[PDB]
Amino acid sequence: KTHVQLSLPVLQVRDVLVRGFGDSVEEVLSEARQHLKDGTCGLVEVEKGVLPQLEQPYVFIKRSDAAPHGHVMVELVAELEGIQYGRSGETLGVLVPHVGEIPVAYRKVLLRK
Repeated sequence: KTHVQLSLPVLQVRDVLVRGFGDSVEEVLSEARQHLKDGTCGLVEVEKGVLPQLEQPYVFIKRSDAAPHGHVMVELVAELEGIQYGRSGETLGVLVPHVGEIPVAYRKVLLRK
């Protein structure tokens, strides 16, 4: 399927144990997609002071359209030293590995895969 319904655990930035997906734009997008498929991907809502507490390159989920079954359609955009790889809509948050942190909420998305 070109899209997959996911419910992503929303994590507090200070709880996150693994603060990024790797060391290159290509690796972080690769690992993010693998963790999304394996159900091991969390979401941190971007506010003042969040991104400096996480590791670059960043992987964002961005709104790709204006929401089937309650699931917002999203795609992945990576960022490294202020340059983005991909073009999309409003940021829903930054993806991180999930390794058992307790979420505060869930974010239903339809991921362009």
